[PDB]
Amino acid sequence: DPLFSPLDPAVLADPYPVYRRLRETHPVYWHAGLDSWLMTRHADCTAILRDPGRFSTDFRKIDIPTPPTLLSLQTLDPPDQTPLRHLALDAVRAQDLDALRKELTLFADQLLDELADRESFDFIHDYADVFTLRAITRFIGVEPPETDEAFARFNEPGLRARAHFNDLVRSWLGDPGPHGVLPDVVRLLPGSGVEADDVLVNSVRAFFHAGFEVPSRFLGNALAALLATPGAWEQLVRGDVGLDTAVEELIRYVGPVQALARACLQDTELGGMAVKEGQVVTALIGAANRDPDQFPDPETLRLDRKPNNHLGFGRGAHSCLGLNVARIEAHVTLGALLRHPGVRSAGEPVVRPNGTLRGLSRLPLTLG
Ligand code: HEM
Repeated sequence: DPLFSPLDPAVLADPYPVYRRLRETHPVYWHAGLDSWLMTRHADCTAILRDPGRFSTDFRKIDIPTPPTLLSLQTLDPPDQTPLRHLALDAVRAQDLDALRKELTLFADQLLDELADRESFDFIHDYADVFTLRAITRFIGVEPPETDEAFARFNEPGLRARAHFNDLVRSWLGDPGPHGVLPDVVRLLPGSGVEADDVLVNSVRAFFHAGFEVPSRFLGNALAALLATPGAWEQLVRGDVGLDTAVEELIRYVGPVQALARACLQDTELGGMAVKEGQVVTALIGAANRDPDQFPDPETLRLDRKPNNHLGFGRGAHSCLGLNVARIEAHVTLGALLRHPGVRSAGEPVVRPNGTLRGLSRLPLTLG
């Protein structure tokens, strides 16, 4: 593609200048390669996410079938999605976030204390993955299987891995632990209007992944951005900016979710362009969060930025249910790293070849 090649190596290295030019010339752009419109402005992406009747997550409505193991909260829209959405909302909000912050603070400190002895380690493998996997298993209230403690099978073999995970989920539902999102789901299911069928099981799988790979990649993106921005780490070290506001700026700046796809169900004009029923639109929210029309000086990392109405947690009917867990994870991680002021890069990052959910596979670091 002449404008946007998401898996081009030079593009993966830094997509944001490519997003900017695309936004500047064709903010609503038809991409033949991806068979989708590409919206790079905050206003357009917000509209895409706030009208399920016009832009749907259920691609069956444009006659694309859903693999049965993928029909879930994520791939349904109201009214189909609604009982599940509310059940998940209810089980999440029943959790004690103060207790979660307390135990994650201890875990982050002991992780980095052990990694302080190294002179160079991969922040991704040794902290981001370990920390987020601990958080999501404790939050859901399940134990890692001894034969696959890293859940490595679950990152046809894909069909077999989904069926194995579904087997695990059903055993959890049948014998829930003493706390967490899943035991509260079990408690709340009678009278929720949700059936304990395959859609529920698939939804637990989707919840796990939403609460694992996504925050893990954010934590790596965020630290990489701080290390690569002159003065940004030292600003945190000095207490010059608050962590809450810094975390929201880091989500805006390098939040992992790059693309949210929707199916167009009614003709619509956007940026002058006539999007047609049956076509796919892609809200490039990574680009939208650097849209100058919404954020002044958007390509500059401003840890004190206020206001900051970023799209990093989505909008509307499918907005992120774990966003306050994500914020606790980031806040805890930064405070824990800040106990080791000499943190510095220790080699080059390498980017995962992923244009949809952006992250690093390696982030060489030392704590000093
Ligand atoms: C920095 C971390 C995170 C970011 C940036 C993030 C971002 C997002 C975004 C953009 C969406 C919208 C998806 C869409 O519109 O199709 C979403 C949905 C969702 N997120 Fe998060 N998320 C994060 C962490 C988490 C965590 C930790 C959990 C669970 C503990 C979680 C649970 C969910 C769920 C269940 C949904 C689906 C909601 C639905 O489809 O109705 N997320 N997330």
